[PDB]
Amino acid sequence: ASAWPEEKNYHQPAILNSSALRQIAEGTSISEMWQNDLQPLLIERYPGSPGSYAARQHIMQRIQRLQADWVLEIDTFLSQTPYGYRSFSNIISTLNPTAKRHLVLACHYDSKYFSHWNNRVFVGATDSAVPCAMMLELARALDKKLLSLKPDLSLQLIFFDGEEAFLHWSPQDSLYGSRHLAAKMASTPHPPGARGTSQLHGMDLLVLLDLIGAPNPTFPNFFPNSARWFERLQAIEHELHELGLLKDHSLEGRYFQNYSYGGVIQDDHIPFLRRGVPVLHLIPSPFPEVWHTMDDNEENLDESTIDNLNKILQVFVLEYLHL
Ligand SMILES: [Zn+2]
Repeated sequence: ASAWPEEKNYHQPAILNSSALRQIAEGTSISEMWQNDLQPLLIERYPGSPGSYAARQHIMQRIQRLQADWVLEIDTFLSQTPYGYRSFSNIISTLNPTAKRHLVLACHYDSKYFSHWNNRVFVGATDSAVPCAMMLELARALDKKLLSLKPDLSLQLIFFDGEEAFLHWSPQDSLYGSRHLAAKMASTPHPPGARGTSQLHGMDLLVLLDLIGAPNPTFPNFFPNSARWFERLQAIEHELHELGLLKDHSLEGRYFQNYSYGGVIQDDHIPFLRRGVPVLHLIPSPFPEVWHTMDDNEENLDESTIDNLNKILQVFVLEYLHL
């Protein structure tokens, strides 16, 4: 009876030296992400809307043009909602589908529904168009390294639909895509042919990005079973900082501080966490001041902070995958 699902407990990163860190810092382009990955998502895209379709096509197209062997799946399903039955579509992008273990990066691509107000439309820039764009830029920037995966461990990206409540949060009105996908993965044998292990056992760690893009974010270390990985983000941030590879950044104003948060934050990680999946929740506390406001737009995003976080996340992923 293989103990492979326990490998994630002992998994260690292969740390990048200074030369490699400089390479990663130089290999990501915040202006290219801004134009090519982010702006096309700064549109109204609540579930079922034309914008949802447009956002999904954009995410799929940006991944499809890459050299690495990404396998795209659209996970479409029905759920009851305050507005009756509706359809939702999660986007899953996977390298090495049969690999037993995957490091998983995720965010939600839907935008919260709001009737237009005084000619303003809610586009959820930090929530979560930026996280979507960061995942797309990571796939682009690391494409040559990821192509080499073509340690039975690889990478998966999930863009959840329906994270937002159609009204205000309630247990039944929110997390449509993640409640559905967590249940589906929990009941899907993995690897193919397995007798008693599921796709959830294969999830080494779920790194969920949400509400990223405002100035001065502070991310708390939420969970003890992923605290050692939170510490790696702190170390990566510290070293990139010391090497002069971050912009408009100080250690007093660092993003990953030494502090926990014992309360529960409702987000897409919940259905996974409650089924035993380790989660590294990259959501700031407090939330951006523009949270769920028409001001959560492009103008209020902090470019250098997003650039810095792209560098930190890309190093984290390469170190985890030993690339
Ligand atoms: Zn939101």
